[PDB]
Amino acid sequence: MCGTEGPNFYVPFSNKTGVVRSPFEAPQYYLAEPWQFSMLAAYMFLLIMLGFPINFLTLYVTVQHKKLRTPLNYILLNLAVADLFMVFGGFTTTLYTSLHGYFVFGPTGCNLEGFFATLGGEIALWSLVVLAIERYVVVCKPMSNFRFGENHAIMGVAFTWVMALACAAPPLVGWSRYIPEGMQCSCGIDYYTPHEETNNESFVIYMFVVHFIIPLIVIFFCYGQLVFTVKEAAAQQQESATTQKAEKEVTRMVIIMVIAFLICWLPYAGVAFYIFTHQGSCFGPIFMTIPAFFAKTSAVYNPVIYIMMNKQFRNCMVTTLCCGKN
Ligand SMILES: *[C@@H]1O[C@H](CO)[C@@H](O[C@@H]2O[C@H](CO)[C@@H](O[C@@H]3O[C@H](CO[C@H]4O[C@H](CO)[C@@H](O)[C@H](O)[C@@H]4O)[C@@H](O)[C@H](O[C@H]4O[C@H](CO)[C@@H](O)[C@H](O)[C@@H]4O)[C@@H]3O)[C@H](O)[C@H]2NC(C)=O)[C@H](O)[C@H]1NC(C)=O
Ligand SMILES: CC(C)[C@H](C(=O)N1CCC2(CC1)Oc1ccccc1O2)c1ccc(Cl)cc1
Ligand SMILES: CCCCCCCCO[C@@H]1O[C@H](CO)[C@@H](O)[C@H](O)[C@H]1O
Ligand SMILES: CCCCCCCCO[C@@H]1O[C@H](CO)[C@@H](O)[C@H](O)[C@H]1O
Ligand SMILES: CCCCCCCCO[C@@H]1O[C@H](CO)[C@@H](O)[C@H](O)[C@H]1O
Ligand SMILES: CCCCCCCCO[C@@H]1O[C@H](CO)[C@@H](O)[C@H](O)[C@H]1O
Ligand SMILES: *C(=O)CCCCCCCCCCCCCCC
Repeated sequence: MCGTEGPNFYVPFSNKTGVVRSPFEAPQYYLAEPWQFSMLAAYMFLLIMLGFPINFLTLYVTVQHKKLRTPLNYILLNLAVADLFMVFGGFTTTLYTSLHGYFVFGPTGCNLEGFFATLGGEIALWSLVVLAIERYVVVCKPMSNFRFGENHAIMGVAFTWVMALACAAPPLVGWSRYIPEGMQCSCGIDYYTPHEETNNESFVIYMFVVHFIIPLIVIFFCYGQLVFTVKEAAAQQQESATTQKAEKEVTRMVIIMVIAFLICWLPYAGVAFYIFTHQGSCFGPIFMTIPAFFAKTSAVYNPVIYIMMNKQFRNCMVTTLCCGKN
């Protein structure tokens, strides 16, 4: 008797006192004090105020600078759009619901907010996977007669949308489901109940294998091989101080990107490990949503790492912000 069940929700709070209410109807101030809902709102406001400008500016400077519109940069624009889906499908709705203390848009809005927020995060995840694959192909040259062009980059972008849809769409039609989660102000995949009517168990396995294990392996393999190839070529040209300088910065950047990916990935692994190692206590709204809570900031630091640290985008952003000068 850990929470309270109802049609389309699971409030992680016991109803022996009789105070639990539908998260679609009344504020959940027994899960958390009102000031903590306000802090959830303040957190959403921070993500909005940092997330929108950085990601919109990425799309904007690409319009003004011809040299950014190269096929290898298409996946980065896809990343920027995905973060905007998270900013407007998730953060802004959650800022609005948190100030009410519950999900005021009903079960239909729960599927909408759940779908688009899950879609945004999925497109971003697979954009990082596709970018790793593309860089591996260009550098390690595993295909002998291959040249990466416009059609290939479009293929990679469409691939992320397909992978994002095959995660975000099944809960709309009977495999798992979308319900309020955590403090019940935002909606997502039901990892919290074993709803047999929608076969939640098998969807969690499928999420774990395809959308969690595989992205980590691909990112690690591609960047591992890329670093190996680059170190290998630089070893054959140690008389070039710039070759060694480029090798050091490629390695340093791959380390930064892998560590950033692990900072978002490991919390899920730790919490899932705890849920399956102990598996004997009730998990409050906060605990099993802690990985999701901190993974939201990826809408801010991913464009910082993949775009603002790119030498091209940075100078074009400075030129755009400073009205064409400097
Ligand atoms: C967590 O647990 C709490 C406590 O159990 C639940 O809250 C209760 O929910 C029930 C509804 O399931 C509330 O029901 C009350 O009784 C009447 C319902 O209509 C009945 O009317 C008669 C009497 O039985 C019959 O025709 C028929 O059986 C109907 O089922 C209403 O009359 C009540 O309305 C209010 O006004 C009347 C006067 O009209 C007052 O006298 C009543 O006291 C009442 O306040 C009401 O609908 C019950 O009141 C709820 N209790 C509390 C404390 O809120 C939650 O549902 C549960 N949470 C979740 C998420 O499931
Ligand atoms: C993009 C999200 C839609 C998706 C996501 O939210 N989940 C999938 C992974 C998850 C938690 C739910 O599923 C799991 C199933 C079982 C065990 C652990 C699990 O972790 C995601 C989030 C962060 C990363 Cl890095 C990768 C994927
Ligand atoms: C951009 C920010 C918009 C915030 C809108 C917040 C509207 C809050 O609305 C309030 O919600 C309470 C439930 O907690 C109700 O009791 C109040 O009657 C209602 O006015
Ligand atoms: C390196 C990974 C970058 C993308 C991270 C995306 C994080 C998405 O996080 C997910 O968001 C959903 C909607 O809010 C929630 O329902 C899920 O519980 C949460 O894990
Ligand atoms: C998933 C891809 C991660 C690649 C991380 C590669 C980090 C390698 O980093 C390099 O390691 C060498 C020893 O192996 C050291 O001699 C170098 O100084 C160091 O730059
Ligand atoms: C670091 C301080 C605790 C952070 C974890 C707080 C967990 C509250 O749970 C939160 O509920 C919100 C409303 O549904 C969701 O939008 C968040 O994804 C979820 O983490
Ligand atoms: C190039 O940058 C020349 C233009 C001068 C811009 C300087 C002003 C930028 C200030 C950005 C920080 C805004 C802070 C708002 C905090 C709420």
